[PDB]
Amino acid sequence: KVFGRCELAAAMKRHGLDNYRGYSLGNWVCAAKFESNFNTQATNRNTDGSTDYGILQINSRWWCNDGRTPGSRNLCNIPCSALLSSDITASVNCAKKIVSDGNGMNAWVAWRNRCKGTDVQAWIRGCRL
Ligand SMILES: c1ccc(CCCc2ccccn2)nc1
Repeated sequence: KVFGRCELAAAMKRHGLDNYRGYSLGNWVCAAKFESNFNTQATNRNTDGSTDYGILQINSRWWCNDGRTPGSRNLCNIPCSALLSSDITASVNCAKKIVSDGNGMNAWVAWRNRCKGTDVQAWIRGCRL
């Protein structure tokens, strides 16, 4: 599924991401835009051999099991393929763990480089939320 921007903002809000660990909704939307282009089916291989999965590009090195990342953990107790669903529930629950892990949203490379320090509210401007 390729989410519309406001469509995704509403889904994330519904699952309790707006202001989770202090991160306003726009941070999550901006993250998703640059990580996945709002595509639940996005996958991208990392240099280390791990892969990032789904709307928030959750990494098989630590968070999900894809069966081909040696030495990795599966801290969300989920197959990585469950992160590609049209339903974002699994990606959201997993993201809540990630963001609680010590570095906040800096865990998302693209958030730090493209969203952090920007007017992230713009990402939810015009949405009925
Ligand atoms: C690996 C390559 C590309 C991507 C696309 C999204 C932006 C990004 C870049 C780097 C790390 C994490 N996110 N994801 C993983």
